[PDB]
Amino acid sequence: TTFKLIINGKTLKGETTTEAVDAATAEKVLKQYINDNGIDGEWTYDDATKTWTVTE
Repeated sequence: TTFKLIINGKTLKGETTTEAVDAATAEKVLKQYINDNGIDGEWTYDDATKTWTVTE
């Protein structure tokens, strides 16, 4: 199973997944990826397939 996150930036968007012990550890690395796009605001987890979110 791989974690997933969708970029909800006003100009930058898309999706991304990572592999780690838990989504908590991955999400920290996914935040670092968001640090480059500059799209950090409010994230949301989903029990569907361990996905995530990040709206600017």
